Amino acid sequence: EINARLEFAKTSTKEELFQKFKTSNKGLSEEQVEISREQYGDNTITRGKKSSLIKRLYQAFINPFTIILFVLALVSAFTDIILAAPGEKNPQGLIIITTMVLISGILRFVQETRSGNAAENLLKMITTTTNVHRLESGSQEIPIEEVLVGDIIHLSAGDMVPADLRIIQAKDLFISQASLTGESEPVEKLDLATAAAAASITESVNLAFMGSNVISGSAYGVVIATGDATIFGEMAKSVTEDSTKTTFEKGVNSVSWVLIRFMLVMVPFVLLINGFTKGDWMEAALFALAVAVGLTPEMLPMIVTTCLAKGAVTMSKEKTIIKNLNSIQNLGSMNILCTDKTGTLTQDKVVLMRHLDIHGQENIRVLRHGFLNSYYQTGLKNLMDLAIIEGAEAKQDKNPELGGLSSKYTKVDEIPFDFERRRMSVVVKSNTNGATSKTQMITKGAAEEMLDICTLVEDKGNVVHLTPELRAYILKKVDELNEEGMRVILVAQKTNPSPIDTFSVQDESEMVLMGYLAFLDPPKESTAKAIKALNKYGVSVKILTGDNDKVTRSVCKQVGLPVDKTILGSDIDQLDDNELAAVAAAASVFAKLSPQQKARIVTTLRNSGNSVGYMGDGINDAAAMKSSDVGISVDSAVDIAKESADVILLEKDLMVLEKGIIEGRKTYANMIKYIKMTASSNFGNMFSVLIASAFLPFIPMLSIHILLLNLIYDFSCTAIPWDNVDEEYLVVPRKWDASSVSKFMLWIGPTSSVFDITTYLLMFFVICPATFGPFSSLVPGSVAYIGFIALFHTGWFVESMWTQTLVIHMIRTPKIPFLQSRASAPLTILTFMGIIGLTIIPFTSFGHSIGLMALPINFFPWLILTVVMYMMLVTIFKKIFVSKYGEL
Ligand SMILES: [Mg+2]
Ligand SMILES: [Mg+2]
Ligand SMILES: [Mg+2]
Repeated sequence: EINARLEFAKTSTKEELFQKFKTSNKGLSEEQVEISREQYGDNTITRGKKSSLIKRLYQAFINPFTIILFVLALVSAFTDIILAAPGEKNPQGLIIITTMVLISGILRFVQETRSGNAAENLLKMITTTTNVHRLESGSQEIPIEEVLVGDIIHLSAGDMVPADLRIIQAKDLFISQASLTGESEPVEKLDLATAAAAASITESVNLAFMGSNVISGSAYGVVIATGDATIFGEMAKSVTEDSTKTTFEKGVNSVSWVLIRFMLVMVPFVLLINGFTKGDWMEAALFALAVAVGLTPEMLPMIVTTCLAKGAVTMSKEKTIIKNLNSIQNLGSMNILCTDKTGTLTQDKVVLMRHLDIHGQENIRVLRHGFLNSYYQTGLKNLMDLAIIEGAEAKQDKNPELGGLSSKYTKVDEIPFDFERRRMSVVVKSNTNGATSKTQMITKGAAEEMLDICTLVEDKGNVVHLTPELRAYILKKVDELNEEGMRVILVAQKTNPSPIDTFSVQDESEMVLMGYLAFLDPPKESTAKAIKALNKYGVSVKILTGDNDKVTRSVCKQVGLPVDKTILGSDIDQLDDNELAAVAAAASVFAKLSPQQKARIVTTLRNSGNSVGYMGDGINDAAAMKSSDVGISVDSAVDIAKESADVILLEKDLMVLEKGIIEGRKTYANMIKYIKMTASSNFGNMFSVLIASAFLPFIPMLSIHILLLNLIYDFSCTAIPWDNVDEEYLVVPRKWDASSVSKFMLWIGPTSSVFDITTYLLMFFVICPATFGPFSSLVPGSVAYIGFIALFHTGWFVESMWTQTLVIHMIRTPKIPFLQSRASAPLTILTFMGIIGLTIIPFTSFGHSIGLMALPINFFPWLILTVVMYMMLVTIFKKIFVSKYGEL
């Protein structure tokens, strides 16, 4: 099996492995890559699910809305083709409905393909890359999914291990396997072929597994397993509906079910009325089909897809790259934001440096040792190390002690940073003295941890013993430096260290202390304004720092966040979850936090129902990012932070996040606005047809006219995603609602029903009789009868289109429709083009081909009066609805 091959990989020599895998020291070849792809596998994760194109399409094609449209198609085909009288066939409606069914199915399939959960990277806007060596292309960076068995991969600091790897060349490689086995302790990896039966292969020496993070050093590895064959692939499990979020799919399904409920209430009523009143069941079937067609917002999926695409493109242009379509929903409902202070609030650059001795006087030797440690560090370089390097380089012009430090020294061993010890050690050997060069250990870390391993102190050019009094004095000086906001670091040296074969954590003892290193980290000028803007939109900002509480308090004092309440890690460790929820909800500053503590805080905040998003860019932040509803990182972050994040920003600041949140809320606002408007507009007309069915001697409007009306209305409403949105709607996060649509329909549609009845009366009694003659004296079947019916249909058609388009401005905004809130240019112009085009429709021969007749001039003043009198009623009912419920 897979396991048997892993043992061979971890036990074979490098040349036998090369011969078996057909891999040379310079990479793979094209033909062998193809053979491996068609024999071993592809580095794609199925997560326990697999579906072909046919199965996926069939599954996507059976959404409720497509079933509605298919039922409409079946009814139309039965009524117009099979059960219709010979000589009269109207396949236009059937053809257009079938085409619309196909379009809706394709759009639903696209949405399903591009929608995922748990920060799934389905859009592929940004993809992580790994360094892969090949025979012809040399060293190139390729996406993780393109890695095959046998490829030689170079691992650096921060790069996530992309598959199961057997290391063939390791240079002090330390791997953080916390993302796999939960152990936050880095493990040293060697290239030796260990012939020992390690426990369960997971904690072995010369194997690097998928999903593990590289902390320090550079290593060359050979891929042995990809895809589901790795340990990470087996651990990859799909948790269906892990979050209680109501995605756009669920909202669309709820809207479709509301439409089905209304159809079941109404269509049989019309059928019964006509069948038991007029006695011709064919006319009843025609009326039922007409009502069913009218109730359907036929091009709803097209508008939904347009809204989603506009949201995605707009957020991408706003330096906010998303991972899937559910990311917009995740980000819009943000309620509490948690992040570390470094990089986000404070600019990532030191503006003031103090390399001080024990007593706080400026010293050069401490800076020299710190520069050696920083420059010869092989791991990730933070702001402090970069500031150390820049200061040392700047001071090299006048100081001969600092000259040539980057060329006469060589690293031989190193122990990377870890949150359980908070120190970094690098062993440095001189390159200009040969074997007798003598080796110097250099250790750098936080003052409290660095004071527990030092027994000597370099003071006044001489070394003295470390008494508790000196330790207390050093801690007092460190606290005093932390008072102003400077970050304090201690530096120590040791000579000689233990040999590299036995150099471990136990060797850090009896070091002599040089002094402190103070760095000033000032906050950005725009931090306060961004924080206030975020707090305006209901997003509370909490800080989860691992640094000293004094520095975080100093930063929060300038930024503006509360500083009276500060919580440390020990208190959270000693207090239970039930009190933790309250104490975290009532606080804003957290300091001295371990990564597991940050994950616990995020989980506790999420337990109270708050949608909490975590912002991070480091390896140790992966647990918090995975435990939060939304994950935010930067494009320059480590691969693990980017992979586990739901949203990736190109800039590390809060204004971009605020703009992304605004756009995410705007997308849903526009979608629900269009849905409610179209639903109410359809319901009013269909209720009118229901009421006036028993009183009218003919059909108020044909099915084809209704379908054309809906098509033109939706092509005019495709500009919804480009209209202005009220700030009061975007201030608070919003969740999907279904009964609100039903209430809106029931409370708005009957307002238009009265005026549609009025238009029925006017056309049947005033205009059409004046043009053609009284209906009671008109012999059925003649040309004049056909003209009467066509004129009535055209009149109600034009009136309905004008009403539906012009109620958009009144319904959309709960304020005054023109004096206080204004509609955007694109929606207005597109609506006007739709109105004008459809009004030209009856006059052309195409209108006469489907049963429309040219309107008389006298009709238009009545249309204007009807529009105005409808607008006043819509305003009154909008006021009543706002007073009753409070939102639209
Ligand atoms: Mg990389
Ligand atoms: Mg070692
Ligand atoms: Mg209407």
